Amino acid sequence: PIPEPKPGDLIEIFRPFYRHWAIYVGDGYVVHLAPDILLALTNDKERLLLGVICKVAIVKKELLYDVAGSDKYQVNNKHDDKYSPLPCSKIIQRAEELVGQEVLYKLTSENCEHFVNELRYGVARSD
Amino acid sequence: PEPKPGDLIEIFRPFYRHWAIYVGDGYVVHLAPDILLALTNDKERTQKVVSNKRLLLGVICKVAIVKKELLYDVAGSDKYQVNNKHDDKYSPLPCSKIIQRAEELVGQEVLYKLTSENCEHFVNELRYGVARSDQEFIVTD
Ligand SMILES: *C(=O)CCCCCC
Ligand SMILES: *C(=O)CCCCCC
Repeated sequence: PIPEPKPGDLIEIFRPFYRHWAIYVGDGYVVHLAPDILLALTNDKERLLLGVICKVAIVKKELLYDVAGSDKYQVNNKHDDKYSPLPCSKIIQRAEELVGQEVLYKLTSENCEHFVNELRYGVARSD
Repeated sequence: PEPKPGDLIEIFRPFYRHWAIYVGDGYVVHLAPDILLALTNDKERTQKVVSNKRLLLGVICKVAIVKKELLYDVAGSDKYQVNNKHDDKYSPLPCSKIIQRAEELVGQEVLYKLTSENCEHFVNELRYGVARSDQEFIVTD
């Protein structure tokens, strides 16, 4: 068949409707930014302050074989012509660190208040 | 007792306080919750279609949008007050400047694009250390 990826290789997965990217980190595993959609209403403290948390993605570490499923993929380090990749041991160290990190927005009344204060005064308060 | 242009309005909704800024003639500008997932179609191949498969860039998660609406509609049946809370700390901007800046933001959205491109920026940042603009929800220009 086709040789295994090397550590640090970018993987482009051809899903039926879209292309999914990941990075190889060794021993069968990739790190990738995966969809993880959750909306939750919460009660912050400090009368409670109602809030809305929207999570849309999370960085995961999973086996390439599971992420690819039945979809085909290729190694595609297509920016090696213009950027230096980092040393491969550094790439994987940095990838492992991000695992569990989430993309999320927290919406409370504070956001709206900072928004209008910025218009009235030109000032972003830090409380 | 009508608000003046540039006045901050605090609306007492049953579970939270909703803020707005008065811009004149019955209207406020405010950041309104508008929570939406929408699929976003792949356009790159638009003018050079060879399958009929609809292709996707990704999904957009929108959380809020800046609107301009009538105070009467935004308040609904909730009570509200003028509350220029920090006038004792520093002075407001000139009132015409406040309204100019408020009108310009109308239509801006708070969102995150979970797209191929975004994921490619993420892995590029790991492989090359090239920093990225997009790792978090953004506000559009
Ligand atoms: C990144 O490659 C993940 C993009 C997922 C889009 C889901 C619609
Ligand atoms: C801004 O005033 C809107 C804030 C919405 C809070 C929802 C919990």
